Amino acid sequence: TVPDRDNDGIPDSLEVEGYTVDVKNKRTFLSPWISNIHEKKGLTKYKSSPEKWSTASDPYSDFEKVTGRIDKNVSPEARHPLVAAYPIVHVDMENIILSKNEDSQTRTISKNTSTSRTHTSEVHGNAAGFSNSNSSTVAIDHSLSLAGERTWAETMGLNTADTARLNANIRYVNTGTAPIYNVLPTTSLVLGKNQTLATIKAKENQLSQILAPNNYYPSKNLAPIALNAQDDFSSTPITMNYNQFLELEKTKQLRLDTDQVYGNIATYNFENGRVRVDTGSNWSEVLPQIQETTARIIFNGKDLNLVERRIAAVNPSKPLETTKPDMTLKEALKIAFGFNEPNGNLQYQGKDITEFDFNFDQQTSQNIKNQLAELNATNIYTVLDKIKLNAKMNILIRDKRFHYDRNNIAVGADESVVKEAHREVINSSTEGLLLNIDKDIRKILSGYIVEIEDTEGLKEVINDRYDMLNISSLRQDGKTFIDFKKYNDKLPLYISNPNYKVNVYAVTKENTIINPSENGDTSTNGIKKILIFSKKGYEIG
Amino acid sequence: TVPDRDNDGIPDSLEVEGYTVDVKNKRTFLSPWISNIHEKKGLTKYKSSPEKWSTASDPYSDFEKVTGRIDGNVSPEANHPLVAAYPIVHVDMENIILSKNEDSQTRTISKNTSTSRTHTSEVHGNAAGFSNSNSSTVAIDHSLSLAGERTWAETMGLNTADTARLNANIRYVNTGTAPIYNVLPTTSLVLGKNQTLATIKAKENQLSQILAPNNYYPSKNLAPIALNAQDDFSSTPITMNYNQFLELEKTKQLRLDTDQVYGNIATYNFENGRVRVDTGSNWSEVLPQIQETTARIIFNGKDLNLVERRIAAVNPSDPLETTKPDMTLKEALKIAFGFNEPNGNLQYQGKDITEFDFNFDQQTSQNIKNQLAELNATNIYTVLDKIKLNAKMNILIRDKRFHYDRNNIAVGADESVVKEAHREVINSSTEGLLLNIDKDIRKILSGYIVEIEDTEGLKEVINDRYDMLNISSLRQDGKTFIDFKKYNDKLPLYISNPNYKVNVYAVTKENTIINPSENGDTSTNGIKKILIFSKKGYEIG
Ligand SMILES: [Ca+2]
Ligand SMILES: [Ca+2]
Ligand SMILES: [Ca+2]
Ligand SMILES: [Ca+2]
Repeated sequence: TVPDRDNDGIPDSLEVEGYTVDVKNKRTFLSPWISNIHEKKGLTKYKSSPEKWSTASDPYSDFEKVTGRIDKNVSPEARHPLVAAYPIVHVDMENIILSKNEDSQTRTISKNTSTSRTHTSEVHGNAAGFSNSNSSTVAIDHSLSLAGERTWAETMGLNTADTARLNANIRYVNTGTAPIYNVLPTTSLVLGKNQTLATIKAKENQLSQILAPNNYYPSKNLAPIALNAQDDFSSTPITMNYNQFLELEKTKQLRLDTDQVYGNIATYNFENGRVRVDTGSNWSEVLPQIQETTARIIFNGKDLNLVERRIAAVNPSKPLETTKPDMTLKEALKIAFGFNEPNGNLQYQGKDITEFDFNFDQQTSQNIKNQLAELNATNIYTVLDKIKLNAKMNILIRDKRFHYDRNNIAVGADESVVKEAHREVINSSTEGLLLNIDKDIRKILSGYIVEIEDTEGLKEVINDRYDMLNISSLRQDGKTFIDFKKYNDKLPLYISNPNYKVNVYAVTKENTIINPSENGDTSTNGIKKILIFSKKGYEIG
Repeated sequence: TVPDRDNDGIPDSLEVEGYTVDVKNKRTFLSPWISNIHEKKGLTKYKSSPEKWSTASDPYSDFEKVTGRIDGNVSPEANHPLVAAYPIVHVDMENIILSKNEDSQTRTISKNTSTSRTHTSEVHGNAAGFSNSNSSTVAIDHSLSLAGERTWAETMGLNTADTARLNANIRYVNTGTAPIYNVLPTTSLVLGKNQTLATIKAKENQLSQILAPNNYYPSKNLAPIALNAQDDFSSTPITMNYNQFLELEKTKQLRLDTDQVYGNIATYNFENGRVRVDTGSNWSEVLPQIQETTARIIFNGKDLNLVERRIAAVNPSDPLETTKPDMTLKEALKIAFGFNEPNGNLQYQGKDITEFDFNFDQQTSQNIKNQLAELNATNIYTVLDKIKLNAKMNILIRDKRFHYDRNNIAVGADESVVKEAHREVINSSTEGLLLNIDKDIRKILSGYIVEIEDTEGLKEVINDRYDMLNISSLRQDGKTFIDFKKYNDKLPLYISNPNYKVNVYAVTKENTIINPSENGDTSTNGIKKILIFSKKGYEIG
């Protein structure tokens, strides 16, 4: 006869005042939080809403989340009652291949790509800020693989009356916290600004495979999915005219907008413990309610990729959402991403919180500036355990070192960081070098520039082209390999004197050029470089 | 037990004499209005009718509305029992392209448009005004984009025996208070008076996406819907013969009549709280009942766009509609739109109520003139808390400063406020002008006319063309930019004497012309202008 308004299984007083789940001899017990006998064993103090069946409005209950009777692919950070469990799938593009529409063996362009999940922010000054849909922008390689390939349009033989067809290899990736079971979304390939070339639509129930969190659908040891290469019934290619081809060759960038139609939800069944796809549940019934009653936080501290989580905060207008527990910013960071306090300081695996850069949108900036004024403080890193969150807040934590473009991708840091990151030299040789460059710093480097300094000092650039900076490689053990052999007619570096200096430069992605310049510049004159490597000729060998 | 006739969950005496929903320890509590302890916390005193399950006849209950057990996309002012929740969706047209029906790279004409929701009233005196329909008019840009493009019919190269095709990019927009979930409406494109060119019937349930209030269906970071472009199952073009092309070039105006077929309603499910689209409920059942038992009020204070809200008022001939609470005009403005009285004066974000203009239909003007007669007063702005509202009224609150056309769109103000709007100069030069013009004032300006004055005084107009007035540009920092270089062959203002005077004119949207006059008049001779700018040539540098 205890009260239970929401029918999840936990009585109301437990959900308000704190509860925990403990395993005795082998059985599980759900008991209230008694501080002296529970903190010792290392248990977690849960708090929930006594009037919602799921506090984060996702399809898994509070009981099912804390007690483990859940579909086991739900990510471990989403087993808290206040972290939402929902999938976020986008499309990753491996490589494209461009042919002319009908001896065509050396008349195709086959390039590698690079796809990243984007979070487009406010434009600076001459064009709720952060919007909720899955989109990724690819970046086609501008370097050369064939020794004498040039001039894409004349490489193929494209004229103004001709059309060009496109083909590519894609694979999906779920970076959220819940699995997708049968249906895959319908992404669309936008070129330029609004010019949709095609809508990539997978066949319905052509799979029965699960798409678990942090996993790819054609797995990394299988073959990718090719756009419209199957032909047969779908012999409809992806056609571009001449103007669109010129726009693609100028910009060298596409965009893949993915929608949010997923399948059904697989639910635990209390009789025999079987997880089975429920045709009564659906993700489209849940995703708006997740998006309206939770606070979004985006973070890239594990690697330079954006990771989105949502945390169930209050909304002071509705009385049903004033029932959820109070959520400070510190606790949200601790339960959602994995920060900790080893000695008092909130850090993320060594990196302190003061090395990250808080960026809100408009409404959140107003909302937090009011709290900072009423708390009488100016440093947000001091009062991080008093900033209350509310619903529809958008926060964006990012690393302070690098510089980010309009889509919040790291495109190149300060020069002092790049110089510091190249201080570990393992092997020096006439053919190449070996360094221990960090994984984070090596994301933002577009390429390298090699030139020879005389004893007096001169400048002769071996790879003196915009599309010849691709020399660097990486052995899997953890050691990169720069290569002078690649653009020196497969002959080693011409050490004319042992008292010379071999100057190597680095260029970040915000400074590189991907096209020929205005008049004729296929040279590295107008490219900003950073001094990286300058040693004598007799310390090389 | 307590009496509860309507069977929603609130007892009768509470609904008649006032109630509110308080949150104690963490649980919610529906209580009568205790004036001592509910006024301090800032709660709202609700009132409803004890015999209607939904007082504003919309498909959400009174209980569901006050307690927060509602769809979270329902607009926040429609959380009151006395404000109806229903969608008002129309079509926004972005840009059109016109070409001849079949080398067509310069045989086309591409223009940007401007779409606004209309509220067509009666003609002045020489032909009850307000009716229930969603329609918007577009305004194709009459000015030029290239250097010397002219003469639309000769630009496309048409004769009397030619037909032209039409293609455009549209976007739906929901400005009501409730969302649509699967179905999109079926608009029709009307040229002139009744010449329907085509009916847009974008296929239902090829989407599953939501059209939330104050949001667009292909969202602003996606690509728009193209009219009849892809041809997948659309083998018919949008044809237009020569006569209709002549009227289109004469008018440069269309019309988009959108009907009211929407999908189903998503309702709260009390066992697990899942908001799920119910196949039983439907908006077609609800919308006439909303339209017969409420009193609409149209307002354009936030910007110069019309916003329609409906407030549940009594109807004295009906015994079930004498159950609803008494609604005054002040309370309707306070709960529907967001007016407040800080000191005792009803004002909408600083602007006092006396800055707005009241307009009724015939029946409402009779009904309100009788109330002013029996109240013994002549000023409606003084007795605004004693004007009772009844059902089927129609009020139109609009801004006093402007002048409105047939569709109640702001098309011009008086001269004095236009001169006052341009007295903030950020930077002045011979290249352009930097100003802070207010965003509402700059919505009624069609373009500018620039000219140079002699030291004795002469009249030399630089851009002396009707299609060469678009010399204003707006940057995202919030500051406009006039530009002399646009029609001076990319060359700055040729000042001949530093003691000259520069004169810039402004032409509003009611005074501009879209077609040259009867003989050949591409001149700006008979165009009513306004003195904006008069400095010297030695002060702009
Ligand atoms: Ca409970
Ligand atoms: Ca609960
Ligand atoms: Ca009742
Ligand atoms: Ca009622």
